[PDB]
Amino acid sequence: AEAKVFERCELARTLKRLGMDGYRGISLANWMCLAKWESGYNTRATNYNAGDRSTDYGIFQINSRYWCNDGKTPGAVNACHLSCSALLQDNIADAVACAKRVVRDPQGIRAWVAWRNRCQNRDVRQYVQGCGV
Ligand code: NA
Ligand code: NA
Ligand code: NA
Repeated sequence: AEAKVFERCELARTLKRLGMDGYRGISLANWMCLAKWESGYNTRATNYNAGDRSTDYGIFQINSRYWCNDGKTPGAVNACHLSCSALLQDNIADAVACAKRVVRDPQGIRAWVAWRNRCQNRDVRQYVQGCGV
């Protein structure tokens, strides 16, 4: 769909307001870094994985094979108990609740390869500077 993209500090503010700062020991800057590399802060972001016919949705690009039901991914489990379309909304309460669920699993935020490649162990302070959070 056409993109619906957050202004960086507005996303930082929203996430903090939604309890993401320090959630599972994950700082806001880290959640910010993940959203940037996963979707560029685009809530309407979707990307089809041709291998297992699954799709990643929203600002955090959550996979339909394990977290949300998109009704078109074979052999899936809906661990967030959310329809994937709920992660393609301006209101990110669901995306947040689902992202919180993802990180409660053993690997935490390391679940996202992009976060391991672009964020992990690196200085991420740039993501929250100037946002007043
Ligand atoms: Na603005
Ligand atoms: Na503006
Ligand atoms: Na706000």
